[PDB]
Formats: sequence, C-alpha cells, structure tokens
Amino acid sequence: GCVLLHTSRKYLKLKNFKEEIRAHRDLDGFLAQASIVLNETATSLDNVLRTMLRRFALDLLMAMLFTVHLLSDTIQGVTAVRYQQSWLCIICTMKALQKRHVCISRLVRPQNWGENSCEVRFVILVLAPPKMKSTKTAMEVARTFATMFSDIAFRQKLLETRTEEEFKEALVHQRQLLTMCKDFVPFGKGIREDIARRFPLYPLDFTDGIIGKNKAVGKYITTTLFLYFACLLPTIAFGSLNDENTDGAIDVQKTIAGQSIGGLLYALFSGQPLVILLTTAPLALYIQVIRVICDDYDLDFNSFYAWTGLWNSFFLALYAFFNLSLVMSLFKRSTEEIIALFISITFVLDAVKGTVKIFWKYYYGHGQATAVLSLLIMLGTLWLGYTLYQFKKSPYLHPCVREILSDCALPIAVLAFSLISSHGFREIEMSKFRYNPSESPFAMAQIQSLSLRAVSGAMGLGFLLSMLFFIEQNLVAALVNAPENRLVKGTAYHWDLLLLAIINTGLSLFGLPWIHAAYPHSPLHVRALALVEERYDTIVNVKETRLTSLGASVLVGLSLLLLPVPLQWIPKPVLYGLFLYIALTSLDGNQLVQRVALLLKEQTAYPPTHYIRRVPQRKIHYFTGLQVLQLLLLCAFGMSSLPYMKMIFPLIMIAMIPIRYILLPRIIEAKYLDVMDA
Amino acid sequence: GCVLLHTSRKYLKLKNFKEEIRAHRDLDGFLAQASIVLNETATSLDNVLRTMLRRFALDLLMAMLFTVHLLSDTIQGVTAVRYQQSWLCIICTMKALQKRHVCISRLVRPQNWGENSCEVRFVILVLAPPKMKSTKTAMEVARTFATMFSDIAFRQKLLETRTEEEFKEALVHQRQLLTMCKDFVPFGKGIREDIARRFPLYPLDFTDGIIGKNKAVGKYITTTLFLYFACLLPTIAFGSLNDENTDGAIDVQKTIAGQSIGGLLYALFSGQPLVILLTTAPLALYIQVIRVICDDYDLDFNSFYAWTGLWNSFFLALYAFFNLSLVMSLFKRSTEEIIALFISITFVLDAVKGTVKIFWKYYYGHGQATAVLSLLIMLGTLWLGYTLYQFKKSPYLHPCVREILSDCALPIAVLAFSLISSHGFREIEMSKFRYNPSESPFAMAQIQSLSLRAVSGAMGLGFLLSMLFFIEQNLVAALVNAPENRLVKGTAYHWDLLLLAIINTGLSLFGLPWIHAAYPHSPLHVRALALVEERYDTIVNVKETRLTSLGASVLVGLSLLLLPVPLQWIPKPVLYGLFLYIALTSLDGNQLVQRVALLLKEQTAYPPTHYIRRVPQRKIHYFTGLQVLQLLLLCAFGMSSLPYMKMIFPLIMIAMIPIRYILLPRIIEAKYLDVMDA
Repeated sequence: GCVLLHTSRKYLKLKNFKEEIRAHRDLDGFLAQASIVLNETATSLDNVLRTMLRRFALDLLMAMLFTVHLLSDTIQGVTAVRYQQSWLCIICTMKALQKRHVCISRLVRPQNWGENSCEVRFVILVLAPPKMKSTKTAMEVARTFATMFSDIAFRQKLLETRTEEEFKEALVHQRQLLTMCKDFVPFGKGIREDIARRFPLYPLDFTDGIIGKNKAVGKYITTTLFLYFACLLPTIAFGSLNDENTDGAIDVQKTIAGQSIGGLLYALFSGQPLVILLTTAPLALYIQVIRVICDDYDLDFNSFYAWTGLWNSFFLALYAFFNLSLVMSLFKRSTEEIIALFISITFVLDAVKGTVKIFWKYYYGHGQATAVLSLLIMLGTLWLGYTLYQFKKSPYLHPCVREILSDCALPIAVLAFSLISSHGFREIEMSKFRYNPSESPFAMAQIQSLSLRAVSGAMGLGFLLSMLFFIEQNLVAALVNAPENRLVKGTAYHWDLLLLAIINTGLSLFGLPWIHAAYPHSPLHVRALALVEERYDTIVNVKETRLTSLGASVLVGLSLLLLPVPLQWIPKPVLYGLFLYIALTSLDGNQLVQRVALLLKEQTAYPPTHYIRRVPQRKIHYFTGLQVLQLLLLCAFGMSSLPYMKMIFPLIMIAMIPIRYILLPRIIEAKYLDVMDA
Repeated sequence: GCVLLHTSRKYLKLKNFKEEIRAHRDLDGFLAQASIVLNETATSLDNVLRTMLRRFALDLLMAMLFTVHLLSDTIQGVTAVRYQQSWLCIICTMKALQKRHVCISRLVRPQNWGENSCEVRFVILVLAPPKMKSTKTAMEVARTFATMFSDIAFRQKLLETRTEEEFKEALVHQRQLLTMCKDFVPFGKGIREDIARRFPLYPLDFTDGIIGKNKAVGKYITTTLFLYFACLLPTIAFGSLNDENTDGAIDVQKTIAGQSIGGLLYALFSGQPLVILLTTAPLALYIQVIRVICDDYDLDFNSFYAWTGLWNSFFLALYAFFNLSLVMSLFKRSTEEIIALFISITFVLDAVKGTVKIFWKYYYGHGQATAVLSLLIMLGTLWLGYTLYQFKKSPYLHPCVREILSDCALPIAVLAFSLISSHGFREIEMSKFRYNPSESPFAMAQIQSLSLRAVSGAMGLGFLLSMLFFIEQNLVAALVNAPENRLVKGTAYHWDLLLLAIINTGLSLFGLPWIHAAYPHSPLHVRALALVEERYDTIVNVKETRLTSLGASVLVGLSLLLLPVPLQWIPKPVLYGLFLYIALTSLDGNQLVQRVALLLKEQTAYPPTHYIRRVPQRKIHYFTGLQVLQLLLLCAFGMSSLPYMKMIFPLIMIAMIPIRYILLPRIIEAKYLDVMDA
C-alpha cells in the first residue's frame, strides 16, 4: 500500500519576548504546571514520547503524534543554513484535550534520530486543542519554547542544571535575558514645500490610470458616479435645510453651485486631490445662528455672513502661513477613530431624526401610507446598497463584472428605489425637498455696508469657524494620508488649508455655503480607488487622480440645469438610506468599531492582530471602554438640543488631546497606548 | 541570525485515475506542452532545478523554490514505512505565472541528495499560480504525477526509454494501466419488520437526550418552539383557506384540531418520529374540488369527503400491506431535490400571491397604508429570521447563548414583528385570518347516507389521493432518512404508511383536513436536532426523540383554547415572511440549488465536491440544465390555474422516474448520472 507523503517547510520568526506578552504568559503557565523529565535514559524517540505522555497522564495519543522524519509537525532551529540537531520540538493537536500541555525532556546522552536530529538532547512536546485563540495555538506555544531553546548558551546552562527546581530557574533567567519649538520658525516653508512636493507630480494626476498600462477606466467612471450621488444628495438636503433656516437667503441652487465651484477649484489647484469638499450639518448650524443673530438685531444676513467668512478665511490663511498643521499630528489613531465614529453616528441620527419627522408630520397628522413607505424605502435602500457593497467578496460572476457591479452599490440603490417610490408608488405622495426659482442673483453681499460692533462679532464667529475648519480639514486629510493607504506622492496639508480659505472667502462673498473636508466621502473615495487583496485585507496601491474629483464636481454643476428632476424623483427616504449606507460602510476598518465588536466575541475567534499580541486583553478592553466614554462626551456636546454646546464642539475635540496624553497614561501604561496608535 | 523551520508531513491519497478525470486532463495538458529533460548530467539539485526552469523559459524563480531538505514543498512515496528515494516531486507557487507548468527530468546516475533522496533519478517540478480551482491546484497536479511515479515498474520502464517520444508513450501507457420480482412476495413482512426494528428502541426515544450525559434540554425546548410556530401558522392559513372554499364546512378549529390529534398520534405510534405531519395546499385543492363536486350534484360535503378519505386510507393500507414503498427507492437524489425545490418555490409563490392579493384588495381598493405595511412586515420578518438563522456561524456571543438565539430565529421573528404590526401600528388595520365560533360539532359525516354512483367517484378521488399520499410520505421520509443524516435507529417506511392511513381515516370520518408528511418542516426538524461541525458542514449525529414532535402537537392543541389571540395578533404578512423563511432555509444543502449557484460562479471558486471531481463540468451543467427543465415541467403542472392539471401532479412526479432512468442516460452517460445520485 504505497502512499504519498507531503512535507512542507516554512520559516517561523523567533518569538519576541520584549513585545509579545503571550510568550511570558505561556512560560508562566508552563512553570505553574511543569512537566520536566530529567535524565531520560530512553535511547529511542518512541520511548521518550511515551514517557512524556505518561507524565502527562497510551497508544492512542502516541499514534496521533506521527502520520523523527515520520512526525507530523516539528520545529527546528536553523543557523544562517545549518540545522540545530541539539534540540527538537514536537507538536500535535488533539480534540480530546481541554488545556495546553507542554513537556520538556532532557536525554542523558545524545541520540542519532535522523539527518537533522543526530545530537538530540532536548525534546519538547506541545499538545493543544484545535479550538484555541490564534495567539495561543499549538504553533504559537511551541514558538515560545523554540525561541528560548534556539540559544546555544541557554542549552548549555540547562545541561549544567542538576535538579528540576534549578531547571525552572534557568527558564526564568533565560526569559529575563530575552525580555531585556524648532518648527514654525520659517513661516512660509510649509506652503512653499507642499507646492514643491506636488507641482512636479501634477501631470501624473491626469494620466495615472489613463496613459500606459493598468488603465483603470472603469474604476474612474464608477468612482465619479459614486461621488456624484454621494455628494449631490447631501448638498440637496443641506441646501433645503439652509432654505428653511434662512427663509430663502440660501437655497438649493446656491448650495449646489457652491459645492460645484468649490469642488472644481479644489480638484484642480490642491495637493492630495482625494479629499472631497462638502458642506456639513455643523456649518448649517452656524448659518442658522447667523440668521438668528441677524434677526435679533438690525443686520443684513448676507453682510454678516460674508464678514464672518472673511475672518474665517483670514484666520485659516494665518494657520497655513504659521505651519500650525504640524500640531495636528498629535491626533493619532486613538483620537481620529473616535471622531471618525462620532461623525458616522451623526449621519445615522440624521436619518433617524428625519424618519421621526416624517412619521410625526404624516403618520400622526401633525398620511400613514407615506410614513410607512418612507420607512420601507429607507430600509430597502440601505439593504440593497449594502448587499451590493458586500457582493465584491462573493464568488459569484466575472471578477471584472462583479467589481463594477459592487462598486456601483450606492448609485444603483439610489436609482432603483427612486423608481420604486416615484413610479411604483405614484398613488402614495412622498416627502420631497422644496424647490423654488432663483431668488438671489449671486450678489456681493455688500461687505462695506456692515459697520463696527458687528464685524467684531463676525470675527468671533470667524475665529470659532477657523477652529472647526482647521481641525476638520486636517483630520480628514490625515485619514486620507493614513499609513495604510500608500499614497506615494506625498502630502500637502499646508497648501490645502490655504486654498480652503481662498475657496471659502469666495463662497462667503457670494453668499454660498461654506465647504470643508467631509469625513465620510473622502476615505470612501480613497477606498473606491484602492486595490485590495485578500491575505487580512491589504491595500496594494491607490489610484491617485484628479479626474474623479473634477468629474464629480462638473456633474454636480451640470445637475443645476436639470435641478427639479432630482428634487422630484428622489425623495427624502432615499437620501436617508444613503446616509445609513455611507455611515456603515465608513466603519469598515475603524479601530474602535472592531474592538467594540471584539468585546462581544468568543475568545477563540480573536484575530491575531498586532495590538492583541502586544497589549493585554484586559488593557485593550479598558482602552476601548475609555474611548467609548470619550465618544459619549462628543455625543453629549455634538448632538445636543442646545446650539451653543454644538458650536463649542471643536473645543471638545481639542480637549481630547490632553485626555489622550495626560489622563489616559495615568490609567493605562503609556507603552500599551503607543501600540494602539501604531 | 537563527531562525525556526516548521516542517509538516501529511499523507496524501493516491490519485484515482479510474474515478477522477482531473488526472487525465492534467496528463493530457502536460503531454500537449511536454517539458521533458532526458539524460541530465547535473549532479546537484540546484543545477537540475535551474536547468528545468531554463527549459520553462533565473535566480528569482530559483530562490522561491526553497525557503532537498531546504525545499518548501515536496511529495515523496512511502511503502507500508519506507521512503521511495528513486524519485522526487518538487512543488512551488508563483504569483507571476498564468498557467500550470510541469517538468520531468531524468538523471543519468543516481544522486545522494539527502536521507530520503539518496537514489534520485526523476525530478518533477510543478509550478502553478495561487489562484486556481481546488481540483487543479499545485498539490493536485503533483499528485497526478506522484501517483504514476509511485509504481516501481513504471519507473523501470522510464529508465529503459531512450527518446522523448517513447518517454511520452510510457506516460500514456501507464495511464491506461491505471485507468483499467423476488420482493413483495411476503405481503406483511414490511409492516412486521418495521415494528420489530422500532419497538425495542421505543424507550430510547423518550430518554435519548434527557437521561444520562449530553443532556440536550435547550435543543428540545427550542425545536418544540420552532415546530409549534412553523406548524400552527400554516394550519391557520390552510384552515382559513378551507373556510372560504367550503363555506364553513371546514374551519380553523377543525384544521388545528386535526393537526394536533394527527401529530400527537403520529409522534407516539410511528417509527422515525422526526417526520412532521401537516396539511398542504394540494390537499386543500382536493377539498375545494370535493365542495365543487358536491355543489354541482345533490351530495353532502361531509358524506362525500368521508368516503374519499376512506378509499384513500384503504388504498394506502394496501400499499403498506403490499410493501410498495420499496419502489420509492428509485427516487434518488436526482429526482428528490427537484421535487424538494419545487415545494420550496410553492411556498415562495404563496407568499407572493398573498402579497398581491393584499395589494389588490387594499392598495387598489378592490387602504394603501395596509398594503405598504404588509410588504414591509413580510420583508422585515424574512430579514430578521434569516439574520438570526445565520447568526449561528457568527463569532459573536457565547457559543451556547448564540446557538439558542440562532435556533430561535423563526419564533423570535414571528413574535417581534407581530408586536410591531399589531401594537406599533395600531392605527393601520392589517389583513387577518377569519375567526368564527364553533359551527360543526365534530359529526361522523353519515357515511352510510351516501349511495352508489357517488362512492365510486370518491374511490377515484381516493385512488388519486392515495397516489399523492404514497409519493409525498415516502419522499419526505427518504429525505429525513438520507445517508447524510446518521439516524442509526433505522427506518419504518411501511409502518408509517399504514399508520398514516389509520390517522387519515379518523380525520375523514370526523371531517378533519387530511395531513401527510410535509416537506419543509421535517428536514428542518432533523436539521434543528442535528449537530454540525465545520470542516464542509458535517452532521455528527441527530438527537432522535419523540418529545419535540409530541410537545409541538400538544402546544398546537392547547392553542385551540386561546385560538382568537393568534388569529388577531398575528397578521397574514407575518405568515408570508414565515413561508419565505422556511422555503429559503430548506434549500441549505439542496444539490440542485448549489449547482445552479455554481453555474454562476467563477472557476477559481469551485469547491472540491465529489461530483465535480468525478463528473466533467460540462456534463454537470448539462445535468443541472435538464433538472431545471424538469423543474419547469413541475411548475407548469403543479402551479397552474387549471385545477385538473394540479390534481394530476403526482402523475408528473411518477413520470420523472422514466425520464431519469431512460431519457437522461441517452443524453448524459449513465456513469456520470450515478455519481450525481451518490
């Protein structure tokens, strides 16, 4: 009965006692239940293995060990390639075991058990159940002992030991050996250097995936379509929100026009073009507050709105000119993810609040079919978009066709349910955003009309706006420029901030809504243009190009000609489903979200991530809990009914840095915190 | 720089040229592009490998080969344990390759390359890309050549060859060598033997998981709860369907009472108690036809209904007494799955037809909020139930808590959305099944009242009913008794058929609806009580017990006391979601469904199933297409508007056997068809 024997040899990295705590935990567990065989007189591998098994407690266990050259799993040391015949590590997996059993047996005399086992003196048997954590599997536990025995000096010390207690002391002693401003002075250098880093690479932005090989034409078209829908609809909602707050001073037409002009300019004359500019709800809050201030006094809305925008741009220009973007590097992964998660929650709350608003107005008559259909459309749009989003991992279809279909998840879900609501349910009227003809012919707002005692108030709002703009712009840019994304071209933090002020001051003078780096869209824009290979998921490269951003801006601008059509065929629930879709898809890769899901996870399902290996689980869960506590602080201030607390929200984000670097070290060791950021 | 080398040795089964076609395909592909090196004068492994690589076309390729003892992957022959040093098979994986390259090099003289490679004469290098089908991976292709070279006689013949053409002929010649009634005579034995097989095991049915170790108390309670909801609701719909067809002759009270009494009796005095009895839509069609016949003539509905039930039981008694259940073994996996899929489609169509009925009555006013909410509730119930159903595979939660929560998918989904529709949407009226007080006091139907010329017509219906009962009872029992399910106790086909007639004749005399083996519930009952371990999914054992069936029947009977409560708090859309849930969950494991999904699958994602290995893909897809054609035949006859074609549906199922055993062999080879059944 001839059979085929498949032998596979792979190099395993030496266990890092300095960094990995599992080695120390496994050594302590072994010391607690030591099974050490001293002066084993058996001259054969079979007898030694049977003796070690008897120390553990049989032919049933002995048989499963084999399939030295007949052993199923073994680990041996190699010297840079000479094998280490001095010691041998035998590994086996048994389904009938509940714990991990490690036995170390020392032979009286060297034994010639094979080509690479001619001088065996130490035999290490590691038995573990198949169902165990990836950090404490049979291979991992053996690597802890293999690394210690890989030292020739340590093996010599073991041979000198005479008693079991001294043998343990050598193991403990070996473990100990293994275990053991100037910037801002040049004000202009930040702006100058960023231009110098980006200007030579400008032509490559328009020909990165168009000219030459690896033509990613389908990716660019899909990403532009994804950006077009993901940007036009929120601006429509924000434009309507401004319309009902400013009583027609700022409408859908101006909001979309500002987004198109600002996006087009940013896509052309800014480094790192993957950042997407969009108006946000906090910006709408400032516009609402400005209207309230202008209502209380005898002040023109456009004049006051322009002046605070001028001060906002002026302070942002100073921030770029003083190279203040460097201090934003203190926002490590610990703080960025919390702020990242908070913004995703806001989009979820906006959809929930909008659904309640529809139910309150229609279902309770402050009719019922509209509210019920609104819930169905919102849930259906989220389901269809998310199902298509996850379709990329499916084995179904041609890889190219599947990638195109999956990357078109948002455009297809919006269009499909827009037809369902508008055409399949014509008899049921649906809530839609208001549309009105042109009212303000893009005036200059008459900045000189406003007098003293009011520009100073605008300066205060402008300074507060600058704090919001400075933090948000750098946070999203840092997320785009995260080390996980390759982006070999470079970063243009200082130049982008200066251009953002230049874009904003133009919008403020014409009364257009302000726009800055929007958190959900930009990484999704990077994620859409990125190439991911299963291993877990790793981004090989990102197609850095201005075509997607520029193309989306043009399409949004062209939508102004046919503006009523989106405002009629696309109801609010479709937008609410879009908000749910982008919020959920933006959490794919969030460090805090994964650890939150980890809390609720069976131990055996814990992935072998870097932070789990280096940081104790107890400390990780404490860090996760503290981050959730910080998240609740953001929710209390950022999503409150009082407008003032929401306006001072950037101060809360600033206050997170002292908590991270002063308060958190007092609770959790600073070394563990640094690993989480890394 | 000391490193750790992990070597793993595993026995690989010799490639079966007789059964597996991939071996022949790989050998033909190698012959088409042969890379044979004859009389290699190199005395070192490195030079031979470099020469073979040059024949393929380098140090980059050479480096990836290693990490003989330094080779990453190798296959060697073992004699029952002596290694075969004559030949060696080297395996490597390269991401830069597009095809599979195999090279065979013969050495002039034996070389001593190691302990197990002291007489190397043949070197086999197999290079394949990582992304390939599981049947044609690097290991699989090497196994084809390893099996051929495992024969010492074949290696001697290769040494005798002088030219490359003769070397190919030896490879071809080696491939050829590797490639190359009485029953029914005892009428009563069927009934007697089944009782003898089940009577000694009767006490074990009530103490299989209650007394002793492995107490599966949570499984029994959950399964009883699952069966209670999965049975009570369809009987409610069928009872209402009978009420609107028979104009009050048969109502919800009688249908539930018949289900409870029939289920309780079957759970007690029947072998293989995992079979669940329930009324079906085709049975309701016969009741509707009986009412129409009784309306056309001057015949009592109860008298005619009882007589056809008497003949149905009489013919079923003869079928059990003549051991006719044996011929049902001809319904192999080829025909059972098609019938299995068809019944699942009927439950899907019933939910769809019911949804259209609600929309037609309410949305179009033949109001709108009811129809829209009905769609939302139906889709929501399916989503929540299916999400909880798939929660069992999740790493989330405690394994015990997760298993209990996931196995309660149907009860939780029904109860949760019943509260949502009845209590969360009180203002929106929902379609509900009719409830009326008791009208018929369980009479005996006065069988003797009916005269001649009408009992003969009942005999015709009874014979047609017997055909439906005989086929359906055996098909579901065969699915329960499938080889995948262990069920070490045995089978009681003949006894179950006789008892089914005894149960049915009692129901017919009292005017209760007939019940037989229901396809969706019974395997799900087996699946709920089964233990599944990931490998793919394999059922270790099934907890065979009568408690779940008996407990569910009692709960259904007790529901008659509080009958209005389910008929009010549970609307039709919740039931429609239940129909969608059971239909979809019943396809988990369907052979036809998996092959249908296979059609739409990328080649690299093809699982290494037995039928793929033995049967060509082209023939598999032809077999899948023919089965779909047979499915369309069932759909045309079984789900048509004409009642007569639906009544003769059992004839269509009978006609499938001649197609399988006479028509299918004419198109696809009989050997391939037998593999599909196996």
